Amino acid sequence: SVSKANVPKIDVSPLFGDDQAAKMRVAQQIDAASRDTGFFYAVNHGINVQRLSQKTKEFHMSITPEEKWDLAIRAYNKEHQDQVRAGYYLSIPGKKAVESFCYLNPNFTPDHPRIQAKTPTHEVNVWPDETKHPGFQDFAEQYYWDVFGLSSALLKGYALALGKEENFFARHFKPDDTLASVVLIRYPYLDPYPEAAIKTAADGTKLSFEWHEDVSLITVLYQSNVQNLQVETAAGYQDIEADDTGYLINCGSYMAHLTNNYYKAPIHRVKWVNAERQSLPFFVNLGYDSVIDPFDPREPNGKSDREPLSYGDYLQNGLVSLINKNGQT
Ligand SMILES: C=C[C@@H](NC(=O)[C@H](CS)NC(=O)CCC[C@H](N)C(=O)O)C(=O)O
Ligand SMILES: [Fe+2]
Repeated sequence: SVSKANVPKIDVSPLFGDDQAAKMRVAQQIDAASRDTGFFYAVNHGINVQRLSQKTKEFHMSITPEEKWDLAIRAYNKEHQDQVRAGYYLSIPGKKAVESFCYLNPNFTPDHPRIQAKTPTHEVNVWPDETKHPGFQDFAEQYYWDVFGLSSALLKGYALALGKEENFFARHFKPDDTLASVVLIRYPYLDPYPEAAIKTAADGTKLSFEWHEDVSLITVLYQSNVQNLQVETAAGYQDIEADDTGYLINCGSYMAHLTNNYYKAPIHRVKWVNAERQSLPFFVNLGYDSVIDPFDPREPNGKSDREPLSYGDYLQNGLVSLINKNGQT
C-alpha cells in the first residue's frame, strides 16, 4: 500500500565531456528531480559497481572479531581516541545488526597540514593487515578516486542546474582537502533477527535507520538490489526502488542551506529488511574552510537571508547531531 517514489534515471555521461548543450539538458533533469522527490539514479556513470560490491563482500565476510577491535572507532574502543570518523563500526549481536567501515581522503597522511594541526574532522585512515586482506586498501583508495570523479561531474550538473558556471561547487571539491567519506555498510541476514535492532516508525513501518536529512553537499550511493529506502513527500513516505547498476543521488542539508531550500535535503529512512546486503555511500563533503555564499534561484536578485557557513563548521556539527538523533551506527 506504499506508492513508488519518482526517481528518474539520468544518463550523466555528458557531464564528463565538452558538449555544453548536452550538459544543460542533463542539468535540467537534475533540477527537475531535485525540485520533485529529491532523488535520482545516475546511470552511464562509468564505475564498475559489480567489482566494488565483490571486493566489499570479500572484506566484510573475512574480517574477524580481532581485526574489528583493532580497527574500531573510539565509540567502541577507548584506546583509539583519534578515530572519531575513520575505522570499524562494530555490530552488537542481539542488539545492533549493522556494522561498517569508514575511510576518508587517502591524502590525509601523517604529514598533511590539517593532520599536523589536528583540525577536527580530519584523520589518517586505518587499514587491516595487507596479508589478511590482500589488495583491499589499494582497491578502496582507487574507489575513492573513481567516486570522487563521478561526484565532480555530478557537481557540474548541479551547478548548471542552479544557473551557475559549472565549477561553482567543484572548485571547492579538491583531492588535497576534501572531507568526503566512503562508508562500507553491511546489513546482515539474521535468523532470528533481534527485535532490539529494529526500530518502529510512527506509521508502524519497521526500520533499521530513522528519518533524517543527510549531512553532505550531495550523497552518491551504491546499494545492493534489495529495496529499502523511503522518501517523505507531500503524499507521504514512498518507496525508492533499488537499482544496483546506478548510483542513487540526493542533496544533503548543505545544499539546502546554500540554495535557501530551493533544493531541499529530502527526508528519508531505511526500512528493516532481513537480507544480507550492502549500502556503500560516498558523502560529498567540501574542504574544511570552504564557504559558498548562500543564494536563492527563486528570487529575481538571487539574494538569500541565510548566513554563510563554512563546510567544516557544518560537518562537525552535523555528524554529532545525527548520532545524537538516530544513534551511534
Ligand atoms: C546512506 C545510506 C546509509 N546511511 C548512512 O550512511 C547514514 C545516514 S545518511 N549516515 C551516517 O550515519 C553518516 C556516516 C558519516 C561518516 N561516519 C563520516 O564520518 O563521514 C544506510 O544504508 O544506512
Ligand atoms: Fe541518508
